[PDB]
Amino acid sequence: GLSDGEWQQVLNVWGKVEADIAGHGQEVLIRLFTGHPETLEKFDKFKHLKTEAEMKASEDLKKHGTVVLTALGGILKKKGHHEAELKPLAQSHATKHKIPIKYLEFISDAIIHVLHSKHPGDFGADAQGAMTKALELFRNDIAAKYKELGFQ
Ligand code: HEM
Repeated sequence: GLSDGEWQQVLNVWGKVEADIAGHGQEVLIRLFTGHPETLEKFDKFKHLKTEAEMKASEDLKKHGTVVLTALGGILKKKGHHEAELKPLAQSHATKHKIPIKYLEFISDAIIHVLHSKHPGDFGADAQGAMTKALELFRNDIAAKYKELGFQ
């Protein structure tokens, strides 16, 4: 549960992402894969990437970063009223991709890391608080659907 002022902060931060969605999406995924190499094994289309240079050179990885962040941005713009947008993603991630909730924690922290890396000094403590709360709400509503499905 976020206040109006917290949502305003989230959507202000998101404007930074929308100015370069592919560059942000690429870096989020590279941070996830290099920090947590087990996550790469869930992607049949990226498992061939052995080095970070190959990851950086991959145009399909940048494409997928755009898909991921476009979906997250659509959810965030709903300011918590995201049941219809979140349900299919929870279902596909539990039943088809088999993504444990832990990996959603990993990517949430990766988003925070990338925002500080690309905007040092321009991602303030209030903005980090609100973004963190928004990602926690997203993860928590997914977790509820995972529990319904019995997925661990
Ligand atoms: C911010 C969190 C995330 C968002 C918004 C997101 C969004 C999406 C979307 C929109 C798709 C395509 C449609 C679909 O299959 O439902 C996708 C595919 C996928 N997601 Fe996620 N995702 C997230 C996190 C993750 C994480 C943490 C992993 C794994 C570590 C992951 C693994 C996958 C895989 C394996 C695919 C299929 C890729 C394919 O082979 O082309 N997702 N995701």
